[PDB]
Amino acid sequence: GTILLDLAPEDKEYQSVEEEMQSTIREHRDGGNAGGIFNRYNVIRIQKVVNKKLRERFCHRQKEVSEENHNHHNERMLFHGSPFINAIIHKGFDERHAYIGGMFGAGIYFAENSSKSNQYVYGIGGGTGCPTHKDRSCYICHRQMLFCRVTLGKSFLQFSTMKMAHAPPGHHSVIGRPSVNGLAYAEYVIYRGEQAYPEYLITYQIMKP
Ligand SMILES: C[C@]1(c2nc3cccc(C(N)=O)c3[nH]2)CCCN1
Ligand SMILES: [Zn+2]
Repeated sequence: GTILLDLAPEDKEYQSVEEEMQSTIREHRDGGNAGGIFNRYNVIRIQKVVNKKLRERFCHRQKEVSEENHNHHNERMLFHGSPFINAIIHKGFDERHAYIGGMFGAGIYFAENSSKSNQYVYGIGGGTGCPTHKDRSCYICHRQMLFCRVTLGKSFLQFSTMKMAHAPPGHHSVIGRPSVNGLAYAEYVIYRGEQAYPEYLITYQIMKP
């Protein structure tokens, strides 16, 4: 199954992932209630997720989407936060765990901003926070998030709630675009687990300002 390769802090690949993560911290409307109060992370390690079977499923789907999208799979690197990160790195993303109540329905959701994904690391609205101290703004406990290859293909642009079970006809993803009366930041949604690969596993802490 899955093998985790350690990236060295001196390598360009580690430094690239960390800078995407650190540079995309945004101020959130909840004033940090969900993800905590911070302006920076302390990155503990960065591992590359290797899984032959998961990679094969992802690459086959990229070929199918490409055939339906003028020979482009339209891949983006995006963040994902979830309390089920262990299941994802071993079994892959799974749309069967997605439920229809989400803003864009039963999809798998990603963000270009790491601080958005940091809000979901411990669950719904940050849940009860870290397992040891029950603190959503814990500065001690190691959190984990993924920085994923996401196959978007033909994206359907959406501004308001649209509870879908699958991608809209003739499309492969939904992009929830920001709007004055809606989202502050874009969110990217897929409806098939094989349209995302959990490429990097980031272990980190949020830092006290
Ligand atoms: C609220 C919801 C969610 N919306 C997101 C928007 C951007 C990123 C993420 C993430 N997990 O990194 C999101 N997760 C709907 C599905 C379960 N959690
Ligand atoms: Zn803690």
